[PDB]
Amino acid sequence: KVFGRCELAAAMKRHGLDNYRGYSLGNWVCAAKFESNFNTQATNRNTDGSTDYGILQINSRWWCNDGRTPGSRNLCNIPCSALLSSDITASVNCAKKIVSDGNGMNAWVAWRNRCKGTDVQAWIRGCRL
Ligand SMILES: [Cl-]
Ligand SMILES: [Cl-]
Ligand code: NA
Repeated sequence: KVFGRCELAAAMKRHGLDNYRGYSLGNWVCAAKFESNFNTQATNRNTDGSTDYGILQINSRWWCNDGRTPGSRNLCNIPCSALLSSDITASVNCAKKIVSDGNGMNAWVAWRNRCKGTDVQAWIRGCRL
């Protein structure tokens, strides 16, 4: 599923991402944009053999099981395929655990390089929330 900007913002807000751990809604929409282009089915392979999954490109190295990343952990206790659903519930709940592990949204490289220190409020501007 390819979300619309405002559509994703509303879904994220309904799942309690607005101001979660101090990160306003604009940060999450911005990260989703540059990680997956609002596409829930987005997958990308890393050099070490792990794969990033879904709207927020969650890594199989630590957070989900795809059965092909040897020596990896499953800290969100889910199959990686569940992160590709049109329902972002699984991706949101896992991201909450990720953003709480001490490093904040810095875990998302695209957020750190393209969202951090910008006007992220512009990503939810005009949206009915
Ligand atoms: Cl991640
Ligand atoms: Cl980047
Ligand atoms: Na894993």
